[PDB]
Amino acid sequence: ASPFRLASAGEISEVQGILRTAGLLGPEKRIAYLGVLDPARGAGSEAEDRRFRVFIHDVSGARPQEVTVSVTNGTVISAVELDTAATGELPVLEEEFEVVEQLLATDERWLKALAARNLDVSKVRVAPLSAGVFEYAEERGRRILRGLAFVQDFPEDSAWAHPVDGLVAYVDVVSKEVTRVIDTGVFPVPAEHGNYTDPELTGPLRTTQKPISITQPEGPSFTVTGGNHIEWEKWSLDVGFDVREGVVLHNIAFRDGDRLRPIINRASIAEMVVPYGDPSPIRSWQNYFDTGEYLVGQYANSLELGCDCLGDITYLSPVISDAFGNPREIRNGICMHEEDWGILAKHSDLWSGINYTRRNRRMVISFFTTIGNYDYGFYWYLYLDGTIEFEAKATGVVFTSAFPEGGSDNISQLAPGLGAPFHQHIFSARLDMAIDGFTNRVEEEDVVRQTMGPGNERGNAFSRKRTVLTRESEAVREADARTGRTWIISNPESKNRLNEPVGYKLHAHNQPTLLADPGSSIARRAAFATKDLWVTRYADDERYPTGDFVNQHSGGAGLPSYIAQDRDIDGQDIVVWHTFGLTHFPRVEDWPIMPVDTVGFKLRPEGFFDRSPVLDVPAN
Ligand SMILES: [Cu+2]
Repeated sequence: ASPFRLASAGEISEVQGILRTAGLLGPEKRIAYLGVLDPARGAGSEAEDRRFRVFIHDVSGARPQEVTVSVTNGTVISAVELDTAATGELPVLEEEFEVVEQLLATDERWLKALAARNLDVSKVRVAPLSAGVFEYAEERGRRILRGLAFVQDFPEDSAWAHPVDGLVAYVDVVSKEVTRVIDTGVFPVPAEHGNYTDPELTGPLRTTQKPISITQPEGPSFTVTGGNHIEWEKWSLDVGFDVREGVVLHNIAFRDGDRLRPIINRASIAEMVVPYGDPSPIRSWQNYFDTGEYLVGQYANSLELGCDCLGDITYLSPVISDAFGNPREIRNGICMHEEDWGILAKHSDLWSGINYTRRNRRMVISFFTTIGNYDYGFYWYLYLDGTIEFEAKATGVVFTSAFPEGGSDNISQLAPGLGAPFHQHIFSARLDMAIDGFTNRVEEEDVVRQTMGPGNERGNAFSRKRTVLTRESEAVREADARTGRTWIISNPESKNRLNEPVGYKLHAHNQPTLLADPGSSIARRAAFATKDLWVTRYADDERYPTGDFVNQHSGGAGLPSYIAQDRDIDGQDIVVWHTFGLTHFPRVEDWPIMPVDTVGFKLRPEGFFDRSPVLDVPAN
């Protein structure tokens, strides 16, 4: 009954029939993106209208379309042709991935390059990578992938241990032709294997680990109704799933006594960029927008009980569309469970004789995606005390290269002759705020040091200041860890019992933002990654910080273009965009498979409640 329910297999079949009956989904058509649209802004929005947005690719070379359909009417609402040279190519299709290796295997330049290295072509895997926008005019308007080669000594061999440096090819995957093959010289192919299930590398497994059993003999404390609506320890929200963004959180709210108080209207990771910092021509074009170009949702893993998710697990199995409009189920794609989180609050009072201890808990919503060599886990946490946290967990196999004789300033060595180029993993969280409702404002809070003098005679005082961001043109902010900079999102029209505006404080990790030169191609396509915090006035069509079509787009779209409208944000329907990321200088311990590293952010209440909201937690 809820308009935020997950898309069903039946709705996706219906979309397929509608597009077919309308003549839009012929044999040469492919769905490159399909997802449900959010309900438009309407406090009394009654008539449900499940609409879906579709990107339709044409394998014949015809122009692609963006289409919106109403499954709640059986009709097509809109259909537009796209000029991809102007506004960007569609996201990469899964079936295009393998074409790169097969096209290259019959190309004379490629085989000549392999023969000079004594490589057997049937043993050479090609990683199909997004192309970006650089100095090649012939690529404009065409759908291009680039390919780097790795040797697989046998079918179960880890190819990442054997990169073929000095070689790269570009491929047009619509016309199926190899545009270029570049060979800058031969490097030895690193010989050691990186097979982390081979007993000769692992040695005998440990026998010292005894089991940890986590059970809930009365089942979990949260309830799921309507497929995806969660209630847990005064929290209320809907778990959505989009093939591009992955897990999305809707209608995050908290039951403060009698009333349900909104906090966040929609929360998602709206983009993710991985820029590489190796200046070699073989790799200096390498940047993937895993969300915008590949769609992290469609590579979600099925999560195995006891290995990926431990405890009393409730699963969601979201449904997406394949390239032809048939429903595909991701079995066990989302884990939800609650977990113990240590002491919540504690005090032993000498004067009163009362000893008081309460334990904390968090609700966990997670999924895991695999893109080529990388694996990323996405974790949302909700705590008893009203804190919201996001955590990214990065693992997988590092992207490799040769390690040059004589060292490198932009690559680290993992093994004899084997290198790993420096790179970043940078995320953009889109937080459509609704602190006690939709009239919100953002203030920047800095610590203020005070000078010893009159009024401060002992030189101990210190303070803080808050600056209201009133217009979009002044709402592009950077971190300042040294002055304890945070940002407060408040509602100036909703006051707590002390007559203060209610609010939430955003705590950033203050990791470095995009390191590339501001004149570079990647600084233009990933402009959002150059600043820690952006605030925009809400609009229906401003969904992604890089725009709708990231693949091979020239740059500037998204946030810098939104901000230029200079709209009023002082007490309005606003959206916060937080950039945060990992700067990865790979280490020996990352090889042959890398332990998890983490980055994230959190929001804590700042005078939102009238007192601690966990006074009613029992002792247990
Ligand atoms: Cu990394």
